[PDB]
Amino acid sequence: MLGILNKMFDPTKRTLNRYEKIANDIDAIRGDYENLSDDALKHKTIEFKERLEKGATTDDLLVEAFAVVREASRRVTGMFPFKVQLMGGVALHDGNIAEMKTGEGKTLTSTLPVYLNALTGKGVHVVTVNEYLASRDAEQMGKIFEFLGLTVGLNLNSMSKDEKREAYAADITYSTNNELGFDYLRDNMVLYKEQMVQRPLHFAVIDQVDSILIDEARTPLIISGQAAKSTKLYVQANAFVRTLKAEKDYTYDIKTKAVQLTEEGMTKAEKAFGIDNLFDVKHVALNHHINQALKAHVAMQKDVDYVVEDGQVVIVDSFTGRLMKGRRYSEGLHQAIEAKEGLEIQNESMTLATITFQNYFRMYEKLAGMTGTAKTEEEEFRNIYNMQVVTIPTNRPVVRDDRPDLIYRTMEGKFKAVAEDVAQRYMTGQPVLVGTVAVETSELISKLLKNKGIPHQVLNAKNHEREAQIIEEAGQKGAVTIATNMAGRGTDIKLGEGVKELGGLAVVGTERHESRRIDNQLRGRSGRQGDPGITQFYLSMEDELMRRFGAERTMAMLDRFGMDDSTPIQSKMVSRAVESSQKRVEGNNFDSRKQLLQYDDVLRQQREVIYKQRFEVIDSENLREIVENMIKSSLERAIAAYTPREELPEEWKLDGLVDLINTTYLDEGALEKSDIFGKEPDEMLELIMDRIITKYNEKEEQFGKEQMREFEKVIVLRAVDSKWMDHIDAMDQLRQGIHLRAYAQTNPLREYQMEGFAMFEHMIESIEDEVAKFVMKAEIENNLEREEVVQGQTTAHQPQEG
Amino acid sequence: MLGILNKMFDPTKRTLNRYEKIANDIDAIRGDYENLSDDALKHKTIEFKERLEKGATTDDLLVEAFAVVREASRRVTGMFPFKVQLMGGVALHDGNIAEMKTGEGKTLTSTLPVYLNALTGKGVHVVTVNEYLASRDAEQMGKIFEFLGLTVGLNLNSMSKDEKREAYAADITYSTNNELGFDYLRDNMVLYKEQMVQRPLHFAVIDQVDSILIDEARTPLIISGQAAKSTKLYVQANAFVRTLKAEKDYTYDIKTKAVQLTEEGMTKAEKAFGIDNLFDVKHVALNHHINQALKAHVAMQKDVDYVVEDGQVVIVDSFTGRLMKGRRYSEGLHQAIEAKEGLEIQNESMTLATITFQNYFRMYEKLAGMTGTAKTEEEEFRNIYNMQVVTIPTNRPVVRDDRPDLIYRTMEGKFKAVAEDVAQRYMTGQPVLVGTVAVETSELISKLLKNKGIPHQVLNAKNHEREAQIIEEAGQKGAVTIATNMAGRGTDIKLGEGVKELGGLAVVGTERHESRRIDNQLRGRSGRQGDPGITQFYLSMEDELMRRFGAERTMAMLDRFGMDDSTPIQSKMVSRAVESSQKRVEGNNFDSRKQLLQYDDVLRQQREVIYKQRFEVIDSENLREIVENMIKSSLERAIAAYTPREELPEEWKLDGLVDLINTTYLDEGALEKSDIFGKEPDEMLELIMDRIITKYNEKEEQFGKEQMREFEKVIVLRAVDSKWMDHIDAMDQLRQGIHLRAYAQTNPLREYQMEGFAMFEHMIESIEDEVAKFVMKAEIENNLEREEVVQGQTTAHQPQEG
Repeated sequence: MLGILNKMFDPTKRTLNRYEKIANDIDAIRGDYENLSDDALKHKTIEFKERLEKGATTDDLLVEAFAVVREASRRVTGMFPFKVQLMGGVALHDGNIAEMKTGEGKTLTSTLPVYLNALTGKGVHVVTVNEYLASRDAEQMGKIFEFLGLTVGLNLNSMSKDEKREAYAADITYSTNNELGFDYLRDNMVLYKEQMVQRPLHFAVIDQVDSILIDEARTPLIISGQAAKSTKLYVQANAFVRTLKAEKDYTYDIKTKAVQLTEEGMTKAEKAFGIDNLFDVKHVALNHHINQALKAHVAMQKDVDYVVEDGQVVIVDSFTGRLMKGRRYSEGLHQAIEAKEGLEIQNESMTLATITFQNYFRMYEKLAGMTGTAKTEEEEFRNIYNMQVVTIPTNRPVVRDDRPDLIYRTMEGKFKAVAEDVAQRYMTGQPVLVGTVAVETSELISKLLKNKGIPHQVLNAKNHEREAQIIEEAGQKGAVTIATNMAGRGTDIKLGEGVKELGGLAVVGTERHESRRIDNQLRGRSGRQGDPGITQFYLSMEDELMRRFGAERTMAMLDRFGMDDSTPIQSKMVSRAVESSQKRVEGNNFDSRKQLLQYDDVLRQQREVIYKQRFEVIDSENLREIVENMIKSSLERAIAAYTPREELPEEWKLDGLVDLINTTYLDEGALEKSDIFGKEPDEMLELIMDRIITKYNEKEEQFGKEQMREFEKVIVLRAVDSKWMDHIDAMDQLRQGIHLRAYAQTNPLREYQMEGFAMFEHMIESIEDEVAKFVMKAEIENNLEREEVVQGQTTAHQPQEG
Repeated sequence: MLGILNKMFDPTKRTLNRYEKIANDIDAIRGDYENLSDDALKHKTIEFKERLEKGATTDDLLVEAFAVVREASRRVTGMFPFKVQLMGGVALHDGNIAEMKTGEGKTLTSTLPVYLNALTGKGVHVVTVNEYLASRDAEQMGKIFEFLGLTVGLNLNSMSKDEKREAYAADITYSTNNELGFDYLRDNMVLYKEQMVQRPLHFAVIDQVDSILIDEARTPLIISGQAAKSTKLYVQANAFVRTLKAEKDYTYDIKTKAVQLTEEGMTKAEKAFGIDNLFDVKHVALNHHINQALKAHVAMQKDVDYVVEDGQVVIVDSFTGRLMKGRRYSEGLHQAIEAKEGLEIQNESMTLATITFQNYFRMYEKLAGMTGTAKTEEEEFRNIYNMQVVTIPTNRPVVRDDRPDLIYRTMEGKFKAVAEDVAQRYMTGQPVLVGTVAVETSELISKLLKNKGIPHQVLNAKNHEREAQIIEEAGQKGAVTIATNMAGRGTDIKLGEGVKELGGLAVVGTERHESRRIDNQLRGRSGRQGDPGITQFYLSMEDELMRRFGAERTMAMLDRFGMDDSTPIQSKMVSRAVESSQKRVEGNNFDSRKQLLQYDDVLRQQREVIYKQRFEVIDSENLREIVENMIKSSLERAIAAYTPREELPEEWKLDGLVDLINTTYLDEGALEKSDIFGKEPDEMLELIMDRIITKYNEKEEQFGKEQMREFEKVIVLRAVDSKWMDHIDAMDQLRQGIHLRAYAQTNPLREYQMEGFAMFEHMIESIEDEVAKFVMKAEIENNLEREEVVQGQTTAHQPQEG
């Protein structure tokens, strides 16, 4: 765009001057492989690998790497990529959104960077919108990879707990946006390291970037499993404890705990009727379920800590004592009070793990994608994925008829014109693609021409193979196809035999979409490789989008000027209007996702903290450093809670502390006032620990030298997992709670952060506390297997919208 | 923080393990300079410079560079920096916020990175909050720089249109956050290249980063000058034109122009009474002022293009024909209609240039800052300045009494306790710093102890030197200082002779602030270098912050428990509450600034486009490539507007186009229908240009071979500037307009973007159009000097708040 306003195309100009050159270097060395045996070529792949760990960077081999591919494809598929293709390739390697007009060869272009990167067995994921496309792709573009001697694994949800590891092992993997996503999640529920399917996320290449990264990313991904019909044992806990109140179950107010060790009259009473002798196994199920109820009676008082109404037990802040915005007590204490207050114990289906697509594709060390429409939603990327959109030239200059919209006053009147258009287009033998927006509108224009005497076929998503198949012959002489919302993305329409002369593929848009791209993709279904074609979008004045944009004035002045009598009518101050209005829709959808990501952004600061810590455990040589560290961690909090800010120097309730450490870490009569009397908190913490460790040793010596590990791993998993799943649900709960009652000075997103982080902190401290206890007071029996933390059926799904 | 929740300190841990090591390498080579002549040392600075353009990177010389400085300071000031200091230095070089507890030696620490970076004469700005501090600093820490043989220039608004260039020339400059900001702006009003004071912004080092980058950055910086009392000639235009309607002033509807060339009966009529013969000089003032009025009558119709009310002439959209959100017609056409419609021609004081601090400090290739409090507003940085906050250790471990807040029921009751505290603190001879929040509160506690019989002194910002001076002796035995809001930032309080034993500096906070930092800075005024001290914040239940946080419940339960009888009272569920509430305030202020920056972010995409283009002109060898390019640019729009989308192939209103190009680019009878008849838009544009250039040549040949340049530069500046200032005001206007009437589907910030960019586009096209015309139809006379674009007085200022 010549003129002062040209400094905007500058950020991409120097980048296009580059890529165009790089592409010249590849075509410059097209001899080094032109006449060379398959063997040596195939061996070039290794010469490369060898050069890599020998100092060279992936970039250093780009020119050649590509060259070899460009060559290999001519052999495998008879296709020698065009400079543009080579250009798109480089872009993809640089980690950008390569926008190449729908009709070039992205599936091929992708081979270049996916290869140059895959040359280090670190993993390369090529993600597609659906399993079919992803399948087909892998097979066809695979031969190229296999030829250069590279393993290519496919990844579908139908593959086994064994197949998928292999598929992910290959140095080049094919999958869908969901599969890769859900796996990441299932990989963090794993009880045994080897159950993890994925490898560390390296480099991703997204085909149809818009669909996957934007559209399909409006809602989050999540796994969950209903809660057992066990609304039987919760009350039992309440009924049991409702008859224990005494100093036979020691309470606590400095640390607010209803511990249980020297409460033998209780730990024995707990055994009213169950496997009394055994602890470890069904004690983690009871204790963790009983204490939460015990604390519901002795610790949590009624109209002071929480409030009750004809709804659920609402919480109450200390300061302004205001009613919390839909929040519950974690670790499963909330529904323990519901038993206490009798109120209906609301049992639901809690969440297990979750992440936003936005956050997923940000994990891979490097990310990139290809499509023919990105500029539309260009700032979305740069902002959320720090990716730039580089628009790559077209193999051959475009000479297609992008006819201006034709506005109509009568809705059911325009269709008569559209239906007629296809009619004559057809009669001349020229092909036609009538794009619609809704099924109701596509079937209407369907029967609308049935009575017109024209053969046709609608596009249903019965299976993308079925759609794809139709599209194939969508450029032949009798062509008349009805595509709902672009039923075939990947499968490109090849002009029919003779169509070149009759004119081209006449694509006619029924209505107009909300975002320019969805119809820019349609409008682009013609003009492949300089092919001649005609696109025309018909637009009504009753079109739901007109009513959505508030174009009532324009609807008036149009009836005030006897216009509704002259069927067709073109106008700038209406088409340049329907676009500016679309931008507003595109600007809102972006605000949404940006609003969505920010909330998840809180979880993603939490997930990693638990995931790295969970994985670290799942896969570890020695686990004592972990477990111990957590203990000393739970001990500081304990000691510290008994030594507030100079409240009576050596006159703290020391005699009490000893009673806590004894019946929580050591044994009924271990620590003595004397052992603490006089030393500062620093010394104390160290001292109390020295006996915790010297005691911890007896465990490795007594019950097992290495059987200990398997003993630790189970309690740290049945803990970390038990709580986490609970917390993840609490977050995916209060997020919607706050949305309502919220007239606080700050904004809701902030409170989420605020209160959220606090919650996250209570769980961590809880995780530690529980861990520190069992590793000590829990003696091993027979069954020493890491036990799951959720009953049977667990589902994988992504919300439709909301 | 030992425990599972330790993975949060990991991002900074590996970074601190590093810097701590780097510091060891410097102290490792402390011999290479320990016993070495001043000459060789001073020469080391050059050995370095020599190594740089010889391949070495700034980092490569870090260890040594620092070493030399560490050494040089021991010589200059007798101070040999501590490892921590060396550590802070590295941080600052890496482009981070070095948070070093208030009391270390940042002003010294800064020397290290400011030196290592300044070793390439690219410029290094060390910005301070006020001119004094910035002054003092430069002098004292300058000796170190001068010693190593480096020029240090100071920068105050009191320096001349010549002094400041020098000051900026030095390889290490000292200034204030405003000076540097305002200069950048004045540097883009410059008519003659050499009037620019600054050099390309290289590396900045901000002392008191919070103050400058955050606080002082809540409001934007801006320059503006009232409009002439010339509400006399606007109406004259209206009165003049109101008697011309005819085909003697050719109108246009395809391009909507009221051009003037072949309108001799008009260009002569224009000369009713003024320097008739002369054009160029007062014609740019008239024509640009007359046509806007002429177009107000012939082109802009009344109740269709714009609406009129008892207010200003509101605009009206084409589509929904809704009332624009406070917008005006740029280039000065808006108030031309006010003449036409008689409505009061609202004359104000328009803006000239403007930028947000946020956007300023982002320009420097690298940025960094130092302070003793950053973690508080930590995410602010990482988010807006992509800077990390690295908390640097303390030279010596801190052993100071951070006593817990003391809540009081009676407001005027707590002061009696506070006033008494200082009283006994004083009587023992120990020093005391009573920090307040408002002047009214500081003077109260002032007279409150006057009647108590205690000597003291309040802190007024009469001049930071006066404040600083007081602070100096604020650690002596009779010390009793009243600081409003930290009257002395830089000047640190050195413990008095003997105070070490009496205890230390007892800092007592009157009230509590909104953001924890402002009082974390206060609380930090003690404990310098492990010094012993006591800090105590007194807090009332009537404290304006309590009322601001909504702590009424807590106010109740406190009177419902006979507490208001026991004067002092400490509590967690109140102090840990006043903090969480403060975070909410800090989270809002951030949202504000983030909201502010985003709006400016639109301008900063516009400023650079005009600034680079303006500077490019201001400083150029040949200007024909520019001017021509703009012409061909204004020509495409012209030709194009006459050749719409296939509207009658060769049957465009061709005969009309010729009439346009003739009386707008060439001459009354130049272009012919024949010359265009048959060729496509591509050919036409090229053809029409070929005569525009071959004609353009006659200008260089006729009036001047190089006098042309000075002819171009004036019209391109009196254009680009005239419009820009107008546009910048329009933006700084409609921003507030939209804020009200706005129930559109999209959010206001979006509309700003939307409509803004559109406006920006009309100005650019206008800039070009005007330029293209004058370069042709304007003949040179005598005065060929670049003329200013604003009358006299122009002010520099930053809004208090809003």
